[PDB]
Amino acid sequence: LASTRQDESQSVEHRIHDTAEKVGAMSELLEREQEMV
Amino acid sequence: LASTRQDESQSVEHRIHDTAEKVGAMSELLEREQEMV
Repeated sequence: LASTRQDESQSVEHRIHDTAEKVGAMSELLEREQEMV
Repeated sequence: LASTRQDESQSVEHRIHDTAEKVGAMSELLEREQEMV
């Protein structure tokens, strides 16, 4: 199971889905922090 | 060899894999720097 989960983790369709959530978190944090400072 | 490596560097499946690591580094650095300031 570990080998299959890492092999599907090395795919394209998973990695776009990861970067979307990461960019969303960065955008919200950037806006909230810029508001504070 | 140099021509083939730059031609595969101009692809889609490589470039998504590059942007994922770059966004991850930016997110971790943003969180650590926001913690410090």
